[PDB]
Amino acid sequence: KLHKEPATLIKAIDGDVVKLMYKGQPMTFRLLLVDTPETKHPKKGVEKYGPEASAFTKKMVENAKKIEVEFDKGQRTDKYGRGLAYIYADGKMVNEALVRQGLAKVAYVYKPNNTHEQHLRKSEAQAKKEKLNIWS
Repeated sequence: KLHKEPATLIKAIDGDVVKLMYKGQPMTFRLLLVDTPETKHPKKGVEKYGPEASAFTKKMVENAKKIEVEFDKGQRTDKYGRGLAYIYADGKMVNEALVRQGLAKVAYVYKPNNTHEQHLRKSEAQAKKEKLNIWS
């Protein structure tokens, strides 16, 4: 099964990207299975709720006692060289917290990197029902 490993925050970059020190190496991580509105959108720039999603991720990781990363069962890096992972701040998955708050959508899913897909989809359905942020 999947396992958590320790990492150290270097810098939060956007809602869905964080730079971490991982096994003694600075690395950029892209959060698995979620799309947040972005502040650094290639074509668009700052989308609606982009600053909000980005402040949420930042606070969560900056204020944590512990950060852990959890790789899935498939490829662990994307074509930009970013680590592909679930990120935990004090035992709470950042990927799910964004989706539960209506600050991210569940992304298009690529097996076999889909271990937490069902759980995220449940939180997404709940944030839509509660009409939170993006779903308002």
